[PDB]
Parts: sequence; structure tokens; C-alpha cells
Amino acid sequence: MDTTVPTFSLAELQQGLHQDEFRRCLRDKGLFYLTDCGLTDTELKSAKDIVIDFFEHGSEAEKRAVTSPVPTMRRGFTGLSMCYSMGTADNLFPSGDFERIWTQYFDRQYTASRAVAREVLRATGTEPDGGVEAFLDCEPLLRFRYFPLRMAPHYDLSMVTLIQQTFVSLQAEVGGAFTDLPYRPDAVLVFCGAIATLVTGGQVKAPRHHVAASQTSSVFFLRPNADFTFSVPLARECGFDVSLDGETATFQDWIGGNYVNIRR
Amino acid sequence: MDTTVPTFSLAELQQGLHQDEFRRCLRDKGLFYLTDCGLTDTELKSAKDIVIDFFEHGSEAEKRAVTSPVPTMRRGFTGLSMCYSMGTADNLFPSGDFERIWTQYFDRQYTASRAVAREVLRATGTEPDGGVEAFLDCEPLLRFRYFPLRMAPHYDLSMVTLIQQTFVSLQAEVGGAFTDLPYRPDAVLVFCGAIATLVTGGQVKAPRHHVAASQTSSVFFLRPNADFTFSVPLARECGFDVSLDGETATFQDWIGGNYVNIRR
Amino acid sequence: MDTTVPTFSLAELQQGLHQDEFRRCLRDKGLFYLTDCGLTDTELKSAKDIVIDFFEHGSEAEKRAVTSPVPTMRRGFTGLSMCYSMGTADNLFPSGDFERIWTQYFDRQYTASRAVAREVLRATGTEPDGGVEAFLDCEPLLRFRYFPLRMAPHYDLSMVTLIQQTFVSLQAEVGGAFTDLPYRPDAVLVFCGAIATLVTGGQVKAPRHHVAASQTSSVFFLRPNADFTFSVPLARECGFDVSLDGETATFQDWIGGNYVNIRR
Ligand SMILES: CC(C)C(=O)C(=O)O
Ligand SMILES: CC(C)C(=O)C(=O)O
Ligand SMILES: CC(C)C(=O)C(=O)O
Ligand SMILES: [Fe+2]
Ligand SMILES: [Fe+2]
Ligand SMILES: [Fe+2]
Repeated sequence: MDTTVPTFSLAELQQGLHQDEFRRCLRDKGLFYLTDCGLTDTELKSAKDIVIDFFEHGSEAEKRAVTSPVPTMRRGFTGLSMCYSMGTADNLFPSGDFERIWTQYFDRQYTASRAVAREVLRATGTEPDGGVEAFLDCEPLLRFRYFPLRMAPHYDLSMVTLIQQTFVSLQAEVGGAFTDLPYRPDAVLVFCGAIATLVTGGQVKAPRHHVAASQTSSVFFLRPNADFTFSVPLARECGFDVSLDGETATFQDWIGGNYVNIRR
Repeated sequence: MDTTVPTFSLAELQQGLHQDEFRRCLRDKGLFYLTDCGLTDTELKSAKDIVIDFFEHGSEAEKRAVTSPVPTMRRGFTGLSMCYSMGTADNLFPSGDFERIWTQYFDRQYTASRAVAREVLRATGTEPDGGVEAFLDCEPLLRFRYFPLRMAPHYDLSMVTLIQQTFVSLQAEVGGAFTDLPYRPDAVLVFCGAIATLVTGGQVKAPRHHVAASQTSSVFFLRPNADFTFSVPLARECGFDVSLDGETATFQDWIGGNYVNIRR
Repeated sequence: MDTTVPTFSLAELQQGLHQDEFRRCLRDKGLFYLTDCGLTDTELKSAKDIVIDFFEHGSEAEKRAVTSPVPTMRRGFTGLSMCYSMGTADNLFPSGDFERIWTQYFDRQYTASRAVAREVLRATGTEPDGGVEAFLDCEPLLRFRYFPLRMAPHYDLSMVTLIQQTFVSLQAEVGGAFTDLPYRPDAVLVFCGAIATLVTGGQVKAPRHHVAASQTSSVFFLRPNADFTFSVPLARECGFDVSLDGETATFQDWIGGNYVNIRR
């Protein structure tokens, strides 16, 4: 088996091309680069520069105004390296220019994430309980980190995670070995998460990955709604060590009352 | 903005003084020293000496008699450095003298914690679902540690946490930088926790803190009851990344079936 | 008190012998070696050799065929050192010979685990809610690790955990000090877990242990069903820091929707 991380054009997938290859990739690797999805180094520059400007030239007062009262990294500024997070609502923006630039950037990320997830579902003949569109109108989280192992091995609990980033620190398990994941100015890196594995009945792999040890990274988590419902027996069938009584359960029943993005 | 950790007299607060300054502190810093609350180095000496005596001169048999069958550090003796924990009931005391001394010490800590939390609620015009007194008649946990980073950065999930302690190891984020928190023989240190943030609708900050690397520390967590109820949309509004279906939820729905005191 | 890790013959226990000594051990130590339970170095050789052969001579393709889409270590092969896991159903076997050998090995482990747990319940006069047999027909997990501190201090959340293994790395807290736990070709090592503490009302200790830093170890967790029910007030009485509203709760209510095997 070739341990090369493949690349797929979103447009070609939506045209019904490379279906066998796509299904194979999802099952055996669970990761791939995605082109023709409206996201490149171009649509990233604007957002990157303005947030970097904020991280470097923003005053403690300005940063305070966009910092949540609890340091959860859900919205606004966070000092972990620095981070800026946002979602579909309840956002914290430092300026009008910043808001316009980041709202557009977030929208493009959310659109691309839903589109590729839509293809993952179609290629596996998966109809989520409640329908595809209700499943995809969810609870995304975008996190931009600035770093002027650096992250332990783990897998994502998202449906899919889109990464842009800017030495190759990011590595993922492929074929049984850690493969480097360099940036592609013309594409976005896609990691399938445990929810893709769960909703498709085990047809999709959620690969482990980590960051080895100055750069920036944009991570977009497409996460299901709390009421997303699934089959308990089926979950057991593909590796989930669930402690759920009954035949069906929700994302909330499984993970709890607070979103958990990664797992070791 | 001045990054000085302020001090407030509990008596003066209860008199309606320094309200604007108190509200400001709660919002921008989330920590402060508290005087005139019935807790000083005097009321600590008795408890400290007797527990230290136990840690140093107690036999393995005597320690066994006050050690829980599961090493949870909820009640009795624990060997992590050593620790002694207690609550409102189901306690484990090694001697009659010990029980009298620590029951009085616990009562003073619980009274002071409820009193300052009462002021936090009043200064923010907060009426918890179910009322103030039902909210404050809760599930406190007192932990005394003896140490004859030493603790990773985190925030507390309590309403408020009171610390006495005895080189300055304790540090908290203030103004965007770690500020030392030395002991005050005449005051107790108060950290606001995530529940203060939650119940007040985001009017209170839960500051991150840690312990840098021989001394003793008394930590009192004022924790809500499992059935404490709050608004889900409001929680989302102040930074909580909740995965809760519906409009209202309980502490148990959010955190789960076991108390969690801190979060990184 | 003697800090020696005792040994009990399962057959002698089932005959009503050494009851006081057994109860004492369960209360003060929570661990012991078990002989005459159908498990020795003999019944381990076959399984060990064949899995070692797989770990060393198995191709990436063969390992892939028995690897779950999510890296949970619940079933099949896992590359953490390597590991092979199995349960009562939904298993992944690389060959017919492997399946026959490991199914028999698993059955012997499950039978021995239920038998000793049955004795733990009898010696403490414990009748689980719903009855003994329903409690023991549960959700076991067997994990075989190959290692051609190595594990932080923790306690198990199982009813009981059986260990075989093959310098003494394994250590447990006994009498207030870490005692080495060498292998016994004629016996299996038994650690009592938090569920034994819980179901017996605090009559059984769940000892902390860890692995100091090439060998193999077989760990069998006898875990309760999600619907196992217990008394909340009683749980509080023996050290469990539960945040459960009401008088009764289930394992799922306490731990959540995913099994958790250990706790620090
Ligand atoms: C650091 C990025 C690449 C990541 O894996 C994550 O945030 O889950
Ligand atoms: C160590 C003390 C100061 C603490 O932060 C805690 O226990 O939460
Ligand atoms: C490593 C083994 C002995 C263990 O303690 C466990 O897996 O819980
Ligand atoms: Fe990740
Ligand atoms: Fe703390
Ligand atoms: Fe263990």
C-alpha cells in the first residue's frame, strides 16, 4: 500500500469522479489535501496579517476587550503562543476591518468543511439520522494559533478538521509510520475525525497526529450538534468503547456537556 | 490598567462600600485578598500545627484509619507531599482534639466563602435560579496540603476558592502577566472560579494560575450543588463551549457525575 | 501491619476458607495473587507466542485488517510498544489459529475474573442491585501489551483487574509504600478497582499503582454494565466525590458515555 497522502479536487469529487479512490483514502488513511474548495494562501493572507498585527501590536486593553471571562479558547483572544477563536455567533472582534476580514474567512472555511463532509457522506452512502443538511448545520470552531513534541499524539473528535498552516512540524500516522504534512499554498489539509468514523459506521479512519518542535496554523473543527443521534450497537462495532444503555444515543450522551475536540 | 491584586474588607463590602471598585476587580481580574472575614494566621495556627503533627508523627495504622478506600482526596488523609481533606459531612478525624480544631476551622472557611460569594452575587445583581441561599448551601471541599512547575496552569471550576498558605510559588495571570501572590497573615486570597463566571452571566473573570517550584496551603472550594440550574444560551454567550441540547441545564449535565475542581 | 502481598487459592476461597484473612486483605490492601483459578504461565504461552509472532512478523497489510478505524485500543491491533485488545464480541482476529488460541485464553480470563469477583462479593455480604449474576455478566476488556515511570500512578475503575505479565517494573502502594509485584508463573495478580469499593459500600480498597522503567503484560478489566445501579448517599460515604442529584445512579450517570479504565 502506498503511504502517500493523496490530494482531491473538491470540484471533481462533486462531479462523481475518483469515487473508488476517495472511498479507499477515507478507509485506509483518513486524511488528504483538498484543492478547488475556495481556500488557498490568498484567502488566508488578509486574515493572517491582520490577526498577526493584533497579536504583535495590540495593547493589553484592546486584547482584554476581546478576551472571554473564562479562558476556554472558544471565542476571542487567548494567551496559551497566542490564539484567536471564532464560531457562527457570539464572536469578539477588535475592529471593524478585523470583523469583515475574519467573517469572510470563517464563512469560506465553514462552506468548504460542509462541502467535503457532504462528499464523505455521499461516498460512503451515509444518511445521518435526521438528514444530511441538519447534520451539517452544526457547531463549528475556528482557532488560529501564532507560535512566534509541541503537541502530543491524538485524534480529532470532529466530523472533519480543515488545516491551513504556513521544517515540517505536523505529522500523521500513515501506513503505520509518521508522515510529514507540509503546507500546500493551493490546498487545505483535511483530517477526518471520530464523528466521521461514527456516522459512517466505520467506513472512515480518524488518523492520529501530532506537532513536532515558529509558524501559524488555522484549524477549523466541523463539530456535530449536541442532539446528533446514532446507533449504540453500531458504534461498538467500529471501535467505540461506549458505556451507553439502550439502542440509540446522542453526541451529548457520549461526550458529555462540554465539547471535547481531541483525544489521546 | 493597574495590575495590582487588590484587597477588600468583607465588612466594608457588606456595608455597600467600594461597589464600583469591587465590580471592576471581579470583571477585569477575578482575584483579590479579603480581610475582616474571620480568617487570619491566628485561626490557622491551631489547625496547621495539629495536622502537621499528624503528617509527621502519625503511624501508618493511625493514617490508615482515616484514609478512604479509594484515593480521591475527598475526605481524610492522602499521600500524593501529604494532604488532609474534609467537607460538611462524612469526615474522617484521627482524634477528638483534631476534630474539634478542624470542624471549627472548616466552619470559618465555609462561612467566609459563602459571605464573599454573597457579595459577588450582590455586586453583579445576580439572582441564581432557585435563589441565593439555596445556591450557597452547597458542596464545599477543603484540602490542606503539606509540601515538606509544581502545578500546571489552570482555572478553578468553583464559585470561589479561598486560599491561606504559609519565595513566592503561587502566581496568577493579571493584566496579561503572571503576578506573584504572597501570603497575607491578615487576609485570605480569593480566586473566582468558572461557576462565578457562569452564574453572573459573564460579569466575573476566572483567572488562570499555577504553582512554581517547602510550605503548606489551605484550599477551600465553594462548589455548587449538582442540581444548580443555568441558561444554556447565556453560558454560550460568555465563553462556555457547551454541548447541551435545550434551553436550561444543571451543573451535573455540564460537568458530569463526578466533581471536577480545575481545568487546563 | 504486615505489608506482604498475600496469595489466595480460588478453590480454597470457594470452600469458605480464609474468610477473615480475605476480608482483611480486601479492606487493607485491595490486591493479592490468585492461584488455582485456571490461569498460569502454561495457558499464557500459546497466546503470547502467537501474538508476539504477529507483532514481529505481521505485515502492515495484515495489521491494517485488524485495526479499528478509531485508535481506541478496544479491539484488534494498536501501535501506542504494541497492543492487542479483545472482548466478548466484535473482535478482530488475524488468523483462524490466532482466534482459537485467543478466544480460549479470553474465556479463561473472564471465567477467573468473574469467579474471584464472586468471592469478593460473598466475603463482604454484598448483593448488587439487580443481583450477582447480572452484575457479573458485564463488559470486560482484555489488553495485551508488548514492550520490546512507564506509567503514572493511578487506580483502576474496574470491579477487579487480572494481570499476568512476564527487574520488577510493576509496583503498588501497600502499607503506605510502593511494593514490587513480581510475576508468579503459578498465579495471576489481582487488583481491586473502584467499582469493588463502590458496590461493597467501602469494604474494598482500590490500590494505586504504576509501572517503573522489555516485557509483555496481559491486563483483564472486569467492568460493569452501563446500567449498574448504586446508592448515591452510600457512594459519598466511602470517598466518591459524586455530583449526582437524587438517591440512586447508574455507572453511565457517574462515568459518562465512554468507559474510563483508570484514574489518577
Ligand atoms: C495543531 C493542529 C494541527 C491539531 O491537530 C488540532 O488542533 O487538533
Ligand atoms: C494549589 C492551589 C493554590 C490551587 O490552585 C488549587 O488547588 O486549585
Ligand atoms: C499496566 C497495567 C499493570 C495497569 O495498571 C493498567 O493497565 O491499568
Ligand atoms: Fe488534531
Ligand atoms: Fe486552583
Ligand atoms: Fe491499572
